[PDB]
Amino acid sequence: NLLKSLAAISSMTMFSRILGFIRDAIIARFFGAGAATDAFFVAFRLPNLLRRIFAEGAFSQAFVPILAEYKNQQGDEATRTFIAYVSGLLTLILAIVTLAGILAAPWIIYITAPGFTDTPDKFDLTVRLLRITFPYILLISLASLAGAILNTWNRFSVPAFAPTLLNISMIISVLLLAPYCEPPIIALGWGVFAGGILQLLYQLPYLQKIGMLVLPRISFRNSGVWRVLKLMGPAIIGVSVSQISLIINTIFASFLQSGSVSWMYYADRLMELPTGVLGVALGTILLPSLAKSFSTGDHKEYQRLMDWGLRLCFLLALPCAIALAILAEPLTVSLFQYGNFTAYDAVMTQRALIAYCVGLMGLIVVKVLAPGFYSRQDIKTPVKIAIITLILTQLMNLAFIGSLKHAGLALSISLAACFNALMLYWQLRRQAIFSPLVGWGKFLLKLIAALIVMVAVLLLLLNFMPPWEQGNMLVRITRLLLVVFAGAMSYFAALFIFGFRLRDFSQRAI
Ligand SMILES: CCCCCCCC/C=C/CCCCCCCC(=O)OC[C@H](O)CO
Ligand SMILES: CCCCCCCC/C=C/CCCCCCCC(=O)OC[C@H](O)CO
Ligand SMILES: CCCCCCCC/C=C/CCCCCCCC(=O)OC[C@H](O)CO
Ligand SMILES: CCCCCCCC/C=C/CCCCCCCC(=O)OC[C@H](O)CO
Ligand SMILES: CCCCCCCC/C=C/CCCCCCCC(=O)OC[C@H](O)CO
Ligand SMILES: CCCCCCCC/C=C/CCCCCCCC(=O)OC[C@H](O)CO
Ligand SMILES: CCCCCCCC/C=C\CCCCCCCC(=O)OC[C@H](O)CO
Ligand SMILES: CCCCCCCC/C=C\CCCCCCCC(=O)OC[C@H](O)CO
Repeated sequence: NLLKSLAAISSMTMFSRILGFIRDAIIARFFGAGAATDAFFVAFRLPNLLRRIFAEGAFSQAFVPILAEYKNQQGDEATRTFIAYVSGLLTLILAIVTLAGILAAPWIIYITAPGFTDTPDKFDLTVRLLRITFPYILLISLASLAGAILNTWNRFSVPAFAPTLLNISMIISVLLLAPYCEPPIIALGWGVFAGGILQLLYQLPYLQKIGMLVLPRISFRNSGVWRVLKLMGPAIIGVSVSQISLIINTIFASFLQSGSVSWMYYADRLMELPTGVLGVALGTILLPSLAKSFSTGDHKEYQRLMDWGLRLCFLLALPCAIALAILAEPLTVSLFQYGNFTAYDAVMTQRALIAYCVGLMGLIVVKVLAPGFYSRQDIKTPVKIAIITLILTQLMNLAFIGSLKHAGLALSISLAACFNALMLYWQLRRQAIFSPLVGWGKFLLKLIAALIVMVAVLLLLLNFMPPWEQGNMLVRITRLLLVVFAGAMSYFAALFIFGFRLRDFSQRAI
C-alpha cells in the first residue's frame, strides 16, 4: 500500500520537519528579513539546493541500484570495497571543489547575486558565508551517502531523523553564539557546519551495525564506480537545466530591495509546511512501482497507479494551497512576526506565499508525472519540457519583476510549474501512454463542493477573530491550530458526506 508508505514517511520525518520550522522561526525572530538573512540564504541555501538537485537527480539514481546489486548478487567484502571507492572518489572531488569555490567565492557571489554589488558590506558578508558553506557540502554529501546505504539495508528511521541534529545545532548557534560573532548571522553559518558533522556522526554506528562502515580509498579501475558513472551520464543535462533556472532566478532576485530573498524563503517554507511529504514521497515510491508495471506488461496496474497518484494530488494539494492562501496572515503573524520580524516583513511574505500557492499544484503534479517517462526509460522528453519551462520562467521573470517584485518572481515560478505539469500530462496523453480512468467528473465535483465548504468555514471563523498581532506566541499558535483543525475537519467531513471513502482510495494504491 503506497498510502501506507506515505503515512510511514510522514511519521518518520515529522520530528525533523517540526524542528526545521522551529529553526526558521528562531532565524526570523533574531535576524528578521533583511541584508544579513539575504546574504545567508544566497550563500548557503542556493549551493545546498544545487547540490541536492545533482544528488537526487543524478548520483542517487545511479548509486542505489548498483549498491543493491552488490548487496544481493555479491558478497559483503566486494560491497565494502565498492563503498570505499565511491566515498573516496566523492571525497576527493568535493575537496577539490571546496578549495576551488573558497578561492573563487567572490566571483561566484558576483554572478549569482549581482545586485548585491551596490552594497559592499552585504557582498562581503555573502562571500564569507559562502566560504563557510563550502565544507558543509562535502560533510552533508558524505552524510547523504551514509543515509542511502542505510536505506538500501531497509533502515529508514535513522536517515529520516538525521536532519534534526542540523536544526538543533543551528538553533543553539543562534541562541548562544550569535551575540559573540561580529556579524551575528556568522554564528548561524557555523551552526550549519557543526550540523553537518553531527549528521554524519549520528549515522556512522548504524553503518557499522550492518558491516558497511569503511575507510575511503581511491581507485580508477573499480567496475562498480564505472557502472555508477555510466548511469550518471545521461542525467547531467536534466540536472544542469534546473540548476541554471535556479541560478537565474537568484540573479533576478538580487536586484530587488533588501529582504526580498528572505521573504521568498519564508513564504516557500510556509508552503512546504503541510505538503513536504507528498512531493518527494509519491515520486520515489511511484517510480519503482511503475517501472515494475511496465516491465511485467501489466498496463492496467500502470494506468491505475498513475491515476491514483493524480487523484491524491487533487485530493490533498488543492485544499492545502487554498487554505495557505486564505490563512497567509495568520500563518505569517503567528509563526514569524516576533523580535526583528516586523509586520512589513509579514505582509511581504504573505504576498510571496499567495504567489507560490498558485504553483504548489503544478509542482506536486510534476513530481508524479515525470516518473511516467522515467519508468519507461525516457529521460529526453522531461528534459525538453524542462528547457521550455526555463525559457517561460525567465520570460515571466523579466515581465513581472518591475511591478510585482519578489511576489512576481514567485508567481513566475508558479505559472512555470503549472505549465510544466500540463506539458508532461499532454505528452503522456499524446503518446497514448496514459489515459485517465472513468469517474473524474464526479471526483472533481465532490472535490469542488468540499473545497467550498472548507473555504466557507475558514472565512467564517476568520471574520470572528481579533487582530492576529495581539496576543503572545501561545495565543496566536493556539488560534491558528484551532482554525486549521476546523477547516481540515470540515473539508474531510464534506468529502465523506459526498461519498469519498478511505478504503476505496487505499485500494487504488495497490
Ligand atoms: C539592473 C541593472 C542593469 C542590468 C544588469 C544585467 C546583468 C545581467 C547579467 C548578470 C550576470 C552577472 C554579470 C555581471 C553583472 C554586474 C551587475 C552589477 O554589478 O550591477 C550593479 C548595479 O548597481 C545594479 O543596479
Ligand atoms: C553546536 C552544538 C550542537 C549540540 C548538539 C546537542 C544534541 C543533543 C541531543 C539531543 C537529542 C535530540 C532530541 C531527541 C528526541 C527524541 C529522539 C528519539 O527518540 O528519536 C528516535 C529515532 O526516531 C530513532 O530513529
Ligand atoms: C486565491 C487562491 C489562489 C491559489 C489557488 C491554488 C489552486 C489552483 C489550482 C487549480 C486547479 C486547476 C486544475 C487544472 C488542470 C486539470 C485539468 C486539465 O488539465 O484538463 C485538461 C486535460 O488535458 C484533461 O485531460
Ligand atoms: C493548475 C493547473 C496546472 C497544474 C496541474 C496540472 C494537472 C494536469 C492534469 C492532471 C490530470 C487530469 C485528469 C483529467 C481527466 C478527465 C477525464 C474525462 O474525460 O473526464 C470526463 C468527466 O466527465 C469530466 O472531466
Ligand atoms: C550559471 C550561470 C547562468 C547564467 C545565465 C545567464 C543570466 C543572464 C542574466 C539574467 C537576467 C538578469 C536581469 C537583471 C535585470 C532585471 C532586474 C531589474 O531587475 O530591475 C530590478 C529592480 O529592483 C526592479 O525592476
Ligand atoms: C485541508 C487543509 C487544511 C489545512 C492544512 C494546513 C495549512 C497550514 C497550517 C499550518 C499550521 C501549522 C502550525 C504549527 C507550525 C509550527 C510552529 C512551531 O512548532 O514552531 C513555530 C514557533 O513560532 C517556534 O517558536
Ligand atoms: C556557478 C557556481 C555555483 C557554485 C555553488 C554551488 C556549488 C556546489 C553544488 C554542487 C556541486 C557538488 C555536488 C555534490 C553531489 C554529491 C552527491 C551525493 O553525495 O549523493 C549522495 C546520495 O546519493 C544522495 O541521495
Ligand atoms: C565551486 C566553484 C568553483 C569556481 C567555478 C568557476 C567560476 C568562474 C567564475 C569567475 C572567474 C573566477 C576566477 C578566479 C581566479 C582566482 C582568484 C583567486 O585565487 O583569488 C584569490 C583571492 O585571495 C580572493 O579569494
